[PDB]
Amino acid sequence: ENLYFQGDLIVSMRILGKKRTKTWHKGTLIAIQTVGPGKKYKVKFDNKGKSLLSGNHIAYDYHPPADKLYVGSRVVAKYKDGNQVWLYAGIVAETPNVKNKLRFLIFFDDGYASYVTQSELYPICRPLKKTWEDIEDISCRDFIEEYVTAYPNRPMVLLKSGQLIKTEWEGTWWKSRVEEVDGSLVRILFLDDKRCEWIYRGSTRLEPMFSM
Ligand SMILES: CS(=O)(=O)Nc1ccc(Cl)cc1
Repeated sequence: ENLYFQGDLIVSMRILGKKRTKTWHKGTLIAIQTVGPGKKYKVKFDNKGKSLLSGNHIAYDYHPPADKLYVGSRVVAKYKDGNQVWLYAGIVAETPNVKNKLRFLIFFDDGYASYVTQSELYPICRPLKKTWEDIEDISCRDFIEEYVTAYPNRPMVLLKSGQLIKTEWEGTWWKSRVEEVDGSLVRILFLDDKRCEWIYRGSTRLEPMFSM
């Protein structure tokens, strides 16, 4: 059937939708279709064509109220890629508190992690019951499921600037150094490559967590 209303969604609303590039972009909701128990959402993008999307691949174009966000909530967030910025999907790992300076910790679908503000987040419209189950990468999916279900039990390694450790990249262990700690994240310098990455302090990419 063709619908005009579904839950709190209305045809003609402005929305964010997931493109095939896996980045999210502004558009208009132009149709809502049912087939038995299933629902699809037709979006016309501003600088593009059209897609027919599942409800977990559209997001509201406003910032979620804080009382609506939990550990495990499915969100789109500001993602830094060199000097460019995109909107990319993730899971809320921490809500604002004193130890994190009142920020949200995000675990992105590709395995990166970052702290963001409320003004950098958007809520996915129709998340799955197990919110992690639409994460395509299997290693990322299983790690996030374990994290969200074990929370608040969160093993982490205690690290200090200048400490030498081994860190994983592309299947092998690399000599590295702790440059800085910011709440639950550590900035690691890969010593051969002379470039850095922010990594979650409970990540199994840190050799002391791999061991456990
Ligand atoms: C969720 S996170 O710690 O930022 N990244 C991550 C992703 C995948 C694995 Cl197997 C381990 C860690």
